[PDB]
Formats: sequence, C-alpha cells, structure tokens
Amino acid sequence: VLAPGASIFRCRQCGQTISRRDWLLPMGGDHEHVVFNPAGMIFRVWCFSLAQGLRLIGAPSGEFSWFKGYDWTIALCGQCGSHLGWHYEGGSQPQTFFGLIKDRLAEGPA
Ligand SMILES: O=C1CC[C@H](N2C(=O)c3ccccc3C2=O)C(=O)N1
Ligand SMILES: N[C@@H](CC(=O)O)C(=O)O
Ligand SMILES: [Zn+2]
Repeated sequence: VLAPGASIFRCRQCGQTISRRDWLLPMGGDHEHVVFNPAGMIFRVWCFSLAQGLRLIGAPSGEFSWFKGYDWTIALCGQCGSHLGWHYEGGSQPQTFFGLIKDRLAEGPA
C-alpha cells in the first residue's frame, strides 16, 4: 500500500527502531503469546523473526522459558534501557527469535 502507518515498531519510551510488522513470526500458530513470569507479571508477547536496536543482557537461561526448547536473554532497548522483551535461542525451526512486549512498542509508518 501507499504510505503505510502500521509498518515499523519503535521503543515506546524513546523511539529507537526495533522491528517491523513484516517480521512477525507465528510461533505455535500465533504471533501473540500471553504469558506470566514467576513474579506474576502478565505479558502480551509478540514474536518476531528479527529485531534491531536492542541490547541483549547476560548469558542465556532455560529457566521458566515460555517456549519449549529455547533459552532466553533479556532484551533492553539499546538506546534508553527500557525492558522490551527477550531474545530466544538454542531451539529448532527457528533456532532463534525475539519475544517483544507489545505495549512497550509504538507502531507507525516506515
Ligand atoms: O521465557 C521467559 C523469559 C524470562 C521470564 N522471566 C521474567 O520475566 C522473570 C522475572 C523475575 C524472575 C524470573 C523471571 C523469568 O524467568 C520468564 O518467566 N520466561
Ligand atoms: N522506515 C524508514 C527507516 C527507519 O526509519 O528506520 C525509511 O523508510 O526511511
Ligand atoms: Zn527506548
């Protein structure tokens, strides 16, 4: 389409470019996964094949992973440090992907 407005995802706090709607990834048949951590926090996680602009912190862990076969690392906004989600690795088809917290991103034109 011409002049799309639902094209890219930026960090909600600072505007860093993070991902693209084209890169949404339907893990287990859905790009959206509603999940909770051990602290009881609920996240609406959108899975993306690719992302940029993040800083991945520490070494991977399999503990409490929401995605069978994958280990996670915390993904912060590389610009402002906002916690945007997790990077997943060590699994199969795909080996890696990103799970980003939908309400911590702003969607907009390319
Ligand atoms: O797949 C994941 C990513 C990490 C996530 N997670 C959290 O968000 C968290 C907060 C506090 C203590 C421990 C955890 C943890 O494993 C979680 O529970 N599963
Ligand atoms: N979508 C932008 C690229 C960006 O802002 O990251 C452009 O077409 O110039
Ligand atoms: Zn940011």
